[PDB]
Amino acid sequence: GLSDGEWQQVLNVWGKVEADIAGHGQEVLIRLFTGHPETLEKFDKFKHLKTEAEMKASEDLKKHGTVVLTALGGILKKKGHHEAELKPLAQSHATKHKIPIKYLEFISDAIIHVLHSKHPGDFGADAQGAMTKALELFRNDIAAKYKELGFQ
Ligand code: HEM
Repeated sequence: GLSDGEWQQVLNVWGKVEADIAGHGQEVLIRLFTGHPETLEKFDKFKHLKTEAEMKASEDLKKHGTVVLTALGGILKKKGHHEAELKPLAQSHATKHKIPIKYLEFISDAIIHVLHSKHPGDFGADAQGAMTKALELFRNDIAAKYKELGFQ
């Protein structure tokens, strides 16, 4: 549950991502895959990438980065009212992709890392606080649907 001030910060930060959605999406996925290689195993179409150079060179990875962040952005722009948007994602990731909630924690922190890396000194403490809360909310609502599905 975020305040309007905090949502304002979130969508302010998001404007950064939107100026270059493919570049951000790419770096988030790379940070995830290199920070936590077990996550790469959940992607049949990226599991071939063994080096970060190959990851960097992958137009299809950038493409998927775009899909992921486009979806996240759509969800964030709802300012918490994202049940319709989130439900199919929770369902596909629990039932088809089989993604444990731990990996959503991983990518949340990865987003935080990328924003500092791409915008050093331009991602203030208040901004980080708001973004972190927003990703926690997202994660928590997925976690609820996972529990419903009995998915571990
Ligand atoms: C911010 C968090 C995430 C968002 C917004 C997101 C969104 C999406 C979307 C929109 C799709 C395509 C439609 C669908 O299959 O439902 C997708 C596919 C997929 N996601 Fe996620 N995702 C997130 C996190 C993750 C994480 C952390 C993993 C694994 C570590 C993951 C694994 C996958 C896989 C394996 C696919 C199918 C890829 C393919 O073969 O096309 N996702 N995701």
